Amino acid sequence: AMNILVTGGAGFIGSNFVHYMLQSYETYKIINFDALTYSGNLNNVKSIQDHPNYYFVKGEIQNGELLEHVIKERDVQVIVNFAAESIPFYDTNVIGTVTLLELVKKYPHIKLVQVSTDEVYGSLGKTGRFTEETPLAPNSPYSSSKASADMIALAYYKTYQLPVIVTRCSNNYGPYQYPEKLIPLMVTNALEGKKLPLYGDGLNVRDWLHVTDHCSAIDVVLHKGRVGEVYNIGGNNEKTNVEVVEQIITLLGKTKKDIEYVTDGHDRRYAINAEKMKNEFDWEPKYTFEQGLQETVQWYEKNEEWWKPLK
Amino acid sequence: AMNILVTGGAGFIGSNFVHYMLQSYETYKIINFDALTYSGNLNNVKSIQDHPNYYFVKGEIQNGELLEHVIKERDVQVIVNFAAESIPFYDTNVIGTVTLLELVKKYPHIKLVQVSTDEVYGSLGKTGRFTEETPLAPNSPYSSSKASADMIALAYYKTYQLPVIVTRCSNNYGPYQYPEKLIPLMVTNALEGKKLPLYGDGLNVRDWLHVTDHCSAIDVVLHKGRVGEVYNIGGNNEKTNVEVVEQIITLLGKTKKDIEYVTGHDRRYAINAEKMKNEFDWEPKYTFEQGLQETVQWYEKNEEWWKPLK
Ligand SMILES: NC(=O)c1ccc[n+]([C@@H]2O[C@H](COP(=O)([O-])OP(=O)(O)OC[C@H]3O[C@@H](n4cnc5c(N)ncnc54)[C@H](O)[C@@H]3O)[C@@H](O)[C@H]2O)c1
Ligand SMILES: NC(=O)c1ccc[n+]([C@@H]2O[C@H](COP(=O)([O-])OP(=O)(O)OC[C@H]3O[C@@H](n4cnc5c(N)ncnc54)[C@H](O)[C@@H]3O)[C@@H](O)[C@H]2O)c1
Ligand SMILES: OC[C@H]1O[C@@](CO)(O[C@H]2O[C@H](CO)[C@@H](O)[C@H](O)[C@H]2O)[C@@H](O)[C@@H]1O
Ligand code: NI
Repeated sequence: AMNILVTGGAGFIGSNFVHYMLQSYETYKIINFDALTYSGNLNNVKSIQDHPNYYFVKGEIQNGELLEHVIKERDVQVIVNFAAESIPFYDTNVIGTVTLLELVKKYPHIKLVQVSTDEVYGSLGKTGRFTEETPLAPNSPYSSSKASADMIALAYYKTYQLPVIVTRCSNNYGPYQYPEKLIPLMVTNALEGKKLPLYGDGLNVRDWLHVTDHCSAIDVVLHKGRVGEVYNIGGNNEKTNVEVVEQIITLLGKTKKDIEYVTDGHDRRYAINAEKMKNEFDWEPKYTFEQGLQETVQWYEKNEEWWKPLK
Repeated sequence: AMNILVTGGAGFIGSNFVHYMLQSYETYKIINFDALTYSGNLNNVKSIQDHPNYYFVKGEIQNGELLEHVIKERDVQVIVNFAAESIPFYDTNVIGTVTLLELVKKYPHIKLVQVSTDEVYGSLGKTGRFTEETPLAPNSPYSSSKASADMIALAYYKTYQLPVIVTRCSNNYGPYQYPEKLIPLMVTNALEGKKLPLYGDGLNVRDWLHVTDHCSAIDVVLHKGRVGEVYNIGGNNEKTNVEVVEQIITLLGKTKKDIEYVTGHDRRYAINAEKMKNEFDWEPKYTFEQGLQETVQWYEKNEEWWKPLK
């Protein structure tokens, strides 16, 4: 029944989302629109590349002509914007978003889900959790670029009533995450017999959300989410980086002697309260961290062909 | 002693600032860097265009190569960024700011004062005033572009300790404001024997700051302002649009019979500037009654300036 444009769909979360939608909705058309930057990888999507309902488009979200063309042609009804970079950093994160908003402004029947991050709220103290009313206070170029796109997106809603929704999630983990990222780094280093580094003092705290739970959250927001709102999405947990490493160590029968301390800045604590998702759609994460972590570790053990070339 | 780059210096506030600094500091060099868009007007600065300490540069703040060149060459020490637009809207307001931050990152001795607006906080209810801890909640494309540049600017401070300061002020009024803007529109229409329009129901509330008080605030921040901080700047008043028109009407001996109703905009803006007060003992020197009167006179005396723009 629906046609969905997934920008950044060759990336980590994006690819996972593309798979999730195709498996969950046998009649939806999924258009993966991706610029294939360093973090974009077509291998993430090679299993469904010949699926009759999948379409790939190589391009930048800043390319309005191409976007219009794809939109008219595929009769697009929803746009989920995962496309982002981690100077043309702002071009993609801010200006790319603006380009999408202008398209929606011209085709106001098209719903836009701007996928954002909890880093937008800055760091928490020892206690407390972010809510959708927590004020924005980004500390990095990346998080500031992300917050900027959010505020701009919501201003388009308040100014022209465009069907725009913003989601803010905690740290994702799962299959297809590049090996530079914490969990894969720890796992793949362990598999390669290397030291497991901990930046800082290892006590930074994060809320770990399994990628597919993020995908199911977006699926809900996309379908039943109220236009103009923000929705925090989290894994209902909170872990120090060192706890995460210790769990990975145990899962691979390694010892703590493999850990090593290094220096770096990074925010001290992130933790998301997702009661709004819960109250409004009765949504909760399906995975516990213990369960997610284990499957993820296995995935990396079983997929050296995928991560070796990226390391 | 100092060399200051004023971006957007051919505009309303920018030009006023250029004049204010040249008159206040006989040994400072002021470099007006402006792209001369629709709202840029070299007549705003023609009286000081031959001043030995003034320099003009035509260019966009997105032009990093040009900026670097000007910086190296004029041995710039401070940058005050007034440049802004009211799609390449974001290019100038966000990306232009990023371009300036990158340059500061490369020349971290250069202080940057990012000039922002109270529209960044969104609208207030019936009571209360904005503080520097009021959360951001912009409602328009313009205010969202402005807030974006602020958050980005402060993130550069938190991430690399760059000497960046953000100021947020209320509605400016005064000499060299285009005749499309409320006060000039009312005044210039009255002078031309036209109806004085009130958009909406005339009850939108604003805090009116005289442009030279804004300039003096920036002068203080520039010199004594703490890096990484935000400073709210306001006129310590609050007026409905209709009150403003009534005052203009009495100042020109017109009657209310000249007002006319027409028809989105935020409901109420009001700034609390106690931080400026506590930290630098700064207050606006103008009262609205005083500022409004001088402004009205200015428009009466400068038809040569506003006629071509109307
Ligand atoms: N830990 C996390 O991964 C996390 C946390 C919170 C929020 N999210 C957010 O979700 C989104 C997806 O994150 P991710 O981890 O999949 O990152 P990723 O780096 O894997 O995804 C980026 C994808 O977008 C593509 N891309 C980059 N610039 C583009 C452009 N201008 N036009 C079109 N495509 C472009 C890349 O080629 C790649 O395919 C981001 O907006 C991110 O901020 C992620
Ligand atoms: N009531 C107000 O006017 C008010 C209130 C609060 C904050 N401010 C802020 O103060 C600043 C100046 O306001 P104003 O009303 O005096 O401005 P204005 O529109 O009169 O002046 C804008 C100036 O900037 C220049 N400019 C535009 N794009 C440029 C670019 N890419 N590169 C270089 N220069 C460029 C224009 O040529 C023009 O001379 C803005 O940043 C605005 O956001 C204004
Ligand atoms: O390296 C150029 C650099 O400057 C900018 C500023 O707008 O553009 C300049 O250079 C353009 C092409 O190189 C010219 O079209 C233009 O004259 C000039 O503004 C940036 O866009 C770019 O990063
Ligand atoms: Ni086509």
